[PDB]
Amino acid sequence: LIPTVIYDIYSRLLKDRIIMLGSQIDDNVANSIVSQLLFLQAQDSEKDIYLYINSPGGSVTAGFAIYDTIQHIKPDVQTICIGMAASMGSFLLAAGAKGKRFALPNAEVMIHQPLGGAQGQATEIEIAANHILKTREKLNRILSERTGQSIEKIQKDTDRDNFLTAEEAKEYGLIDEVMVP
Amino acid sequence: LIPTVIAYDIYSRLLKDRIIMLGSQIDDNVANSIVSQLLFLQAQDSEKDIYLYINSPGGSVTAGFAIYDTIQHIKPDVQTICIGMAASMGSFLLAAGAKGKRFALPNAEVMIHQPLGGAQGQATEIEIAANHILKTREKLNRILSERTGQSIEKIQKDTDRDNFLTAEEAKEYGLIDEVMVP
Amino acid sequence: LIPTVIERAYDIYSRLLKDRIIMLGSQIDDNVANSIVSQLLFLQAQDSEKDIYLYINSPGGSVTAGFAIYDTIQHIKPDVQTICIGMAASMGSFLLAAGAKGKRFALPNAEVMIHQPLGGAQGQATEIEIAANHILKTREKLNRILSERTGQSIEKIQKDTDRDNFLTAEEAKEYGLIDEVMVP
Amino acid sequence: LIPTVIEERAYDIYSRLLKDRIIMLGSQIDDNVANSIVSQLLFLQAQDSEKDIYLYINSPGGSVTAGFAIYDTIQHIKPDVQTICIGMAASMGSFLLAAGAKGKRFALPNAEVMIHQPLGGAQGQATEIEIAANHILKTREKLNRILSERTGQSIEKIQKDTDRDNFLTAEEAKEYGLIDEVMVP
Amino acid sequence: IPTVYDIYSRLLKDRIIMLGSQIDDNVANSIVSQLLFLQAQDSEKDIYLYINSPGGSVTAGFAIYDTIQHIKPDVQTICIGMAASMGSFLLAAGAKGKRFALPNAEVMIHQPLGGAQGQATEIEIAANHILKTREKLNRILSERTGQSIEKIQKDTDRDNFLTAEEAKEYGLIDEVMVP
Amino acid sequence: IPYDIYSRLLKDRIIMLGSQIDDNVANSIVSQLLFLQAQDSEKDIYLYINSPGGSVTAGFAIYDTIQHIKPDVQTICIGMAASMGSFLLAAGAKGKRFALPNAEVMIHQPLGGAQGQATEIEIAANHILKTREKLNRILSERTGQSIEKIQKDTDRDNFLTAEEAKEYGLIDEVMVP
Amino acid sequence: IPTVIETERAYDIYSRLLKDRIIMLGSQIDDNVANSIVSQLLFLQAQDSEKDIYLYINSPGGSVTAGFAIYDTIQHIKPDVQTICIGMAASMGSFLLAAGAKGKRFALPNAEVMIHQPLGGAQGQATEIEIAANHILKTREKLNRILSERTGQSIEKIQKDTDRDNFLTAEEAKEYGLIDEVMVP
Amino acid sequence: LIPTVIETGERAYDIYSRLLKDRIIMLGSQIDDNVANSIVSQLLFLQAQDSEKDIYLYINSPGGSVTAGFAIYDTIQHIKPDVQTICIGMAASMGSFLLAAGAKGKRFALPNAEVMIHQPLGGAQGQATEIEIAANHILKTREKLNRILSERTGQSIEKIQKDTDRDNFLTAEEAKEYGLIDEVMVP
Amino acid sequence: LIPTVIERAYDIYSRLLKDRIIMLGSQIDDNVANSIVSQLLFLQAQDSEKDIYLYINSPGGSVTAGFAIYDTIQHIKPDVQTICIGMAASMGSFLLAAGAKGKRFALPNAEVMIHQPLGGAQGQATEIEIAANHILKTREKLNRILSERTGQSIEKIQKDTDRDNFLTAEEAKEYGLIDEVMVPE
Ligand SMILES: CC[C@H](C)[C@H]1C(=O)N([C@H](C)c2cccc3ccccc23)C[C@@H]2N(C(=O)NCCCC(F)(F)F)CCC(=O)N12
Ligand SMILES: CC[C@H](C)[C@H]1C(=O)N([C@H](C)c2cccc3ccccc23)C[C@@H]2N(C(=O)NCCCC(F)(F)F)CCC(=O)N12
Ligand SMILES: CC[C@H](C)[C@H]1C(=O)N([C@H](C)c2cccc3ccccc23)C[C@@H]2N(C(=O)NCCCC(F)(F)F)CCC(=O)N12
Ligand SMILES: CC[C@H](C)[C@H]1C(=O)N([C@H](C)c2cccc3ccccc23)C[C@@H]2N(C(=O)NCCCC(F)(F)F)CCC(=O)N12
Ligand SMILES: CC[C@H](C)[C@H]1C(=O)N([C@H](C)c2cccc3ccccc23)C[C@@H]2N(C(=O)NCCCC(F)(F)F)CCC(=O)N12
Ligand SMILES: CC[C@H](C)[C@H]1C(=O)N([C@H](C)c2cccc3ccccc23)C[C@@H]2N(C(=O)NCCCC(F)(F)F)CCC(=O)N12
Ligand SMILES: [Mg+2]
Ligand SMILES: [Mg+2]
Ligand SMILES: [Mg+2]
Ligand SMILES: [Mg+2]
Ligand SMILES: [Mg+2]
Ligand SMILES: [Mg+2]
Ligand SMILES: [Mg+2]
Ligand SMILES: [Mg+2]
Ligand SMILES: [Mg+2]
Ligand SMILES: [Mg+2]
Repeated sequence: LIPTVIYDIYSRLLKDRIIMLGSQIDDNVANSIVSQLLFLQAQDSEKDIYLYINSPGGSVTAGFAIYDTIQHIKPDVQTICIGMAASMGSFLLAAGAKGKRFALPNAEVMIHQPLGGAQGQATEIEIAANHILKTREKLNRILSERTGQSIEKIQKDTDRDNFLTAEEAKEYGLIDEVMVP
Repeated sequence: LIPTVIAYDIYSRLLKDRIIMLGSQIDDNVANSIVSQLLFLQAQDSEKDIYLYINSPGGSVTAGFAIYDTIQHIKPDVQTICIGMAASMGSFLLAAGAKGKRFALPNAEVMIHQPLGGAQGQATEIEIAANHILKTREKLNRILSERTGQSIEKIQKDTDRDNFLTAEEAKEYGLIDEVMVP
Repeated sequence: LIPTVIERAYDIYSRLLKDRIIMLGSQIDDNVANSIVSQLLFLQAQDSEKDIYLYINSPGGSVTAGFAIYDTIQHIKPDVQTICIGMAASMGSFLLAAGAKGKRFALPNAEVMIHQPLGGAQGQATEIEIAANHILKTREKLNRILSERTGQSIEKIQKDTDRDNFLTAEEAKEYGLIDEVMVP
Repeated sequence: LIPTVIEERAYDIYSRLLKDRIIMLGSQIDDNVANSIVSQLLFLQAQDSEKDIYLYINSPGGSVTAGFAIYDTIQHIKPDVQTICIGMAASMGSFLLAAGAKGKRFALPNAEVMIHQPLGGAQGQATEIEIAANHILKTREKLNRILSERTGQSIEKIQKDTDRDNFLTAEEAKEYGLIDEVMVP
Repeated sequence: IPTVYDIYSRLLKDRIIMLGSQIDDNVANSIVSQLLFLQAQDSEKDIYLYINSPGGSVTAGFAIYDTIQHIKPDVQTICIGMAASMGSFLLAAGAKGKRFALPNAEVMIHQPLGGAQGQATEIEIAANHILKTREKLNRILSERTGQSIEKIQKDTDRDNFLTAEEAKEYGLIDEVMVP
Repeated sequence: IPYDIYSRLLKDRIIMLGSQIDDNVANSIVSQLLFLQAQDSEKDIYLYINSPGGSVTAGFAIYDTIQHIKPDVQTICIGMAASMGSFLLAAGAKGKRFALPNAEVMIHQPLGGAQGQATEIEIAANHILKTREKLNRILSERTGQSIEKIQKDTDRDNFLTAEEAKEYGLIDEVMVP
Repeated sequence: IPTVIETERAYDIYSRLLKDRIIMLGSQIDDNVANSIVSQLLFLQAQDSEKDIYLYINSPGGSVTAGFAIYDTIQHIKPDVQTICIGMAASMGSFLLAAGAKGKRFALPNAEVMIHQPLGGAQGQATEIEIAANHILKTREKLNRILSERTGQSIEKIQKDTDRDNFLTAEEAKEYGLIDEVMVP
Repeated sequence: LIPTVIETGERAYDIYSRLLKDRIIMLGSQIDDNVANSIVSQLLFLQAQDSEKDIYLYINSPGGSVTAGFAIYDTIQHIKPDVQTICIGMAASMGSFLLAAGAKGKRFALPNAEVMIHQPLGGAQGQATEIEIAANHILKTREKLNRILSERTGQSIEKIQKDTDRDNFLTAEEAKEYGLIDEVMVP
Repeated sequence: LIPTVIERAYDIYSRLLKDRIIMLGSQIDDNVANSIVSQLLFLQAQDSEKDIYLYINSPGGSVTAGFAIYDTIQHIKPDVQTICIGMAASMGSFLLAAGAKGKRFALPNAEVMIHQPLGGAQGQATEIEIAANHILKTREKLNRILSERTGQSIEKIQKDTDRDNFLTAEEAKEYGLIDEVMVPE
């Protein structure tokens, strides 16, 4: 079900510097998106890139592969939330170039604390706990820098699933504008 | 770039610019592909740098060594860049890049730990498997010592359990040379 | 399908236990060992001098469970006769050899098999090492005791248990695993 | 549905038969079944070392070593063990049928007797496969020798006749020497 | 299963055996044991074998059959519900003149079922065996019914369902018991 | 199960058919009927029926045993009698077939299956059609309804109230409190 | 599996290597893999009967008969087949490593070589088990004889050294005669 | 992982298609109806391209369906070109039957190739008369196989019957001595 | 693994279709019938007078799918030759017999099997009756057509298809299912 134009549709959008993050974030998705960002910078280091985000989130490290690549490259990466940006999806939405982070009016943004698991000996559980707590501090610190909210507020607001409308995401500082029709 | 995902594909397009993407678990298929890419790139140009991007949770030690030995065998320098995560054999390969040209992005995670395995059967079969995995660990630790400047004893202690490092800590450890700031 | 006998109602195994006969007729696991240990303890308390008879038809099983039985045999005062019927393999044959000296038997077509212990290990290199060291120590312990019980050297036992080694009743006697083959 | 009978002493039907020195081998032969039958034989000898025991056999066979537990116990005890094949005695079942006291091995007229070579398996290294092969071949020689002694047939004839599944009528089993008489009504 | 003795044990006290299931080795062993017990209790009084069974193992069925013929007491057979395959063979095996069915009971006769897998010569052995088994069954059925072996062969080629009255006409039973 | 309770009821000539009808259930109920007749050939027996039905031949084992024995067998539908269960409800002694007011009675044609060659399918079809004729004929005799009406009314699942079951002739009375 | 374009002729990476007479044995050896590698060898010799072929080996081994399909095709064709162990060559993988043209068998320094006896299975009648045992023993003799010829070690030493899993470093494989050189960086 | 090769007009072929261009057919799997249909089609194509040039049938196969095997067998005998057979790795059961079916003088094996012959395998379930029909059919199939093997090898039907009673493994050299092949190709 | 031939590029089956050869080499289901029907339609449109060749190696399958093929064969103008290679069973043998008169063949070792249709039915008595009537009518339809194609009576066809009936190529010719056995050049 992916149509061709005479390029598959996604390839055609990539030709106009549009990248589609339209799934769960895992290592494959991150590798693809990183590669696309790298390609687009090499084609033109000055023109904006557009990152569409409809994602329930996923791997934090995979998300950081994308995040760090966005910040590393020279072109501004605009982010546009369409449908849903949850968890690491909303983290990436907030990571777009300042002034160029958007959502459409009925798009949903969700923020929460990271999820994980650990099994085995007490000291193994301790290591996993310490690691996921450090990961949360890292996420919260960056979210604070990107939103203008304090680390303490971010901690409280991500304790449980916290659903935001597009307008609430703007007020929060996760995006800069809601794109009206 | 004919399709993003199935120089027709995005990875093939990057390979045209001497960029290899290690973006998965390391098994024999992945190693064979990466080895083949390294071999191809050396034949195209034996002097220009190659760039190995690493986002990997690790995997097979022997598959990892296929990649490792091919890197050291070819003439071109292979730069390594950790993005996202390099764990286990992934971090071993990160450390194996050309000296001075091993990088991580600031929020990338590096994890080191001892090798994992199994053994089943008779006592003497278990012994053989134990001796083999212990020798494999010594080989890994010795090479990691040479690549990082850390002692074998420190590497042994620090890999006893899962040990997570920030990019900056990986630099201090000697696993990479520089953190690439924006 | 375990039948009853009346003389007071007893299942057949309970009836044999009344005459100091214990039946080891399965794989050796912790349940079986606990039952057999309990039976040995009961019989010693009933009479600390009269012989006990341990029937063995077993493919072996857990080494530690086997040692629960082994140590209980050696600990109690009564002699425990061992009789191999059908098969005694692995820890089964170890228990056969552990019966009171002069009172270890097999019937003529019974099979005895000796081999090295089996096991497994999964996880980190150091975990595999610990498991390997443990199973090697367990083998040394087994071999040392088998040497003491058979009169064979530790070196011969090591060589003869490297692979599955099947013995006839008569060969088991020649080896020193039993004292006599019971002819009809 | 195993019924009870009351003599008030209550017995399941098999226990009631055991009181009259009748043992029922009515299933596949495994270690549990052998242990039970061995225990019954031992009990009956202790009750009476001179009166006959009756071993009913309706069995497709099973474990050879379990079968030998039963076989050796039969030969070891003092009482004669009569064997009666009812329904089917196959493989180790027919071996046990042939092992009853000479002159006291029977089948009912429509009972089926089947003889064949032992079955097994082996997995692993070449030398492990070799050990398993040598073992099962020795087991077959042991079975065939005893069958020769019990039937009066040569080892060579037994080898040939057990190469594949060989089904015998009760009358053919008698002619073969596996049993002594067919019990007519 | 209610108590009074469980109900089946209570019936066994009056020389009634209930074959109310598929015939396998367990069922045969139980029924054989019951027949043996009842003969020892009284070698002259009739036994009653109730049959509601879809059939099952031929060799298990023959364990029961041969035990019936071996013992001294007459074994009456009564088909209630269904007697199919080896069930109907056992119905026909009751003492002559004392084989019954209730009016709505169903009797079914058919050829034996089986399987064979492996080498050509193994398939041949299995085929020869099941054909011999069918000849043995048909011969005995002929003796018990008065029908020819050829008629039995033809009539058992496929599933053949009989009413109680048809079973009587066939010679599988002697009488239909009217209320 | 808390004599267990069912055994206690059997002592007062009450049999409980409280499940699907299969060969085990039929064998038990047949045995109970036989026992009760031998205890007393003249006193009524009471057959409680709460059953979704089941095997037709098993049902007929019960049916024929009821008609064969001397004592009257009263039937009482409590909860549900469907298919073969409603057939057995209708088989109780005339004048002594009951249901409680909220009990459900369901009648329908027999269900079955056939697989294999065309001639095997034909044999199975002929057999189940003959079985249906047998059931319908007996139901006609027990209810007073014609075979044609029974055929039409059992074509699909047909649920009846206790009162409708009485009007149909499947039972004689609805027991009011 | 990435593509490479020549300016547009498209090759996957393995096809591109095959253009330079490089065959990649990078998996378990089964019939599919053997058929592919045999076909590649046949193609390569037809293209050029004199230029060397390069067989990369990173394999845990697999089917013996599939391995022999590859082995016999290597020896049959005119071009020398160089072997290079990268990562691991175990079992039939190490047999194929040793089968490369004399003087042209290599490993990279951290590559692992493992040798052991063949593995198998057998189930069924005693005589079937015997046939399977005889077959796997003959297969082992065949493997060991060829390994002796290729390494210079005696058949007796090969038998002893393959009794259990025997892991060798690249340097030890050279000393053993399984390869001719370790390629140092 | 089936590789591509590009000829110099340029043409792209998978490796098997490239071999087919030189009249080489690869029987490299279990023999079922799909495999037989493909091989039959290849034989038919090659005969139409050239009715006189030899065809080469590579055999590495554990065997499989007898009727599928006979589809291949009969097509080999029907076409005009000689079909050479070469056993590489293993030819077992119907695989070894097809090996023996190659043109006389042009049946080969490489030295370490394994050849196995045995009686056909099957199954039957159901009524006694159904089992009988299946038994008769598989016995007739065995007679047919054995008769043809006798004609192809020069061995008697009686010897073939005895030698295929159980799994019988042959070296390439033993297969030649048996008459299943004509030559072992030595390096 | 369906190979390519270059004139554009054709898979092997497409190449044969260019020469008016259709390969029925599987179980007959709706997909297979649709493909074969489409091929027949294509070939008639290409040339309404030249023969078509239908190779048949099939265990049979769906009767209605088989009739899709059958009716399309009879509807089109070109003669459709049928050639049985390997096996034609059930609906496969029905289609073999449906080829143009005088142009139905089998190779000498090909197997032909005829039997009655198979099916199933579940549910209410009247549903079972409907399914039984339907499959019986389907059998009458098949037998009538087979009678017309073979020259055998409907009564003989009924008797001969009661159970699985295996025919040699020569027996199929004698029966009238085919016209000739193609013997080797
Ligand atoms: C055949 C037995 C011969 C009379 C003898 C013997 O060989 N064994 C051996 C040691 C034995 C032990 C355990 C299980 C056996 C099973 C079969 C044969 C001998 C067994 C035990 C046996 N003993 C008993 O049989 N005691 C009576 C037990 C009665 C009952 F419990 F009901 F079984 C101990 C004294 C003895 O002389 N023997
Ligand atoms: C019908 C039996 C004929 C009178 C005879 C006989 O043939 N057998 C054979 C050998 C036999 C043994 C075991 C199981 C049998 C089952 C069915 C038929 C004979 C069987 C044993 C049988 N015996 C008994 O039946 N003893 C009483 C047991 C009664 C109870 F235990 F309650 F079942 C021993 C004395 C004897 O004369 N016979
Ligand atoms: C009023 C005709 C009856 C019932 C008659 C009869 O027909 N049968 C037949 C043969 C029978 C046997 C087995 C199961 C039966 C089930 C239902 C009906 C008859 C059955 C058995 C029945 N018999 C008994 O009922 N004995 C009393 C003990 C019964 C119990 F309490 F259950 F133990 C034996 C002889 C007899 O006269 N009949
Ligand atoms: C690093 C390679 C060194 C320069 C050398 C070598 O060591 N090998 C070995 C034998 C080799 C073979 C097969 C796979 C290998 C993989 C990694 C390293 C060496 C390999 C073969 C290798 N050769 C090539 O690399 N040819 C060009 C292949 C181009 C393309 F196909 F695109 F990859 C042959 C001539 C040679 O000098 N070498
Ligand atoms: C140059 C000696 C060979 C190797 C010789 C040979 O032994 N075989 C045998 C019969 C053969 C057939 C099929 C597959 C084989 C695979 C491996 C070895 C021999 C094979 C056929 C082989 N032939 C070819 O190699 N033709 C060219 C192949 C081109 C391409 F398709 F590209 F692979 C036919 C002429 C011939 O002399 N031989
Ligand atoms: C045998 C066909 C007879 C000549 C005729 C016909 O009966 N049909 C019917 C309606 C038809 C339609 C769709 C599928 C059919 C499949 C089999 C037979 C008839 C079919 C349509 C069919 N038509 C075509 O066959 N057109 C050319 C075919 C194109 C291609 F297949 F690609 F080559 C349209 C006009 C016409 O004359 N007919
Ligand atoms: Mg940027
Ligand atoms: Mg380098
Ligand atoms: Mg003691
Ligand atoms: Mg005795
Ligand atoms: Mg009698
Ligand atoms: Mg009444
Ligand atoms: Mg060569
Ligand atoms: Mg070593
Ligand atoms: Mg030819
Ligand atoms: Mg036409």
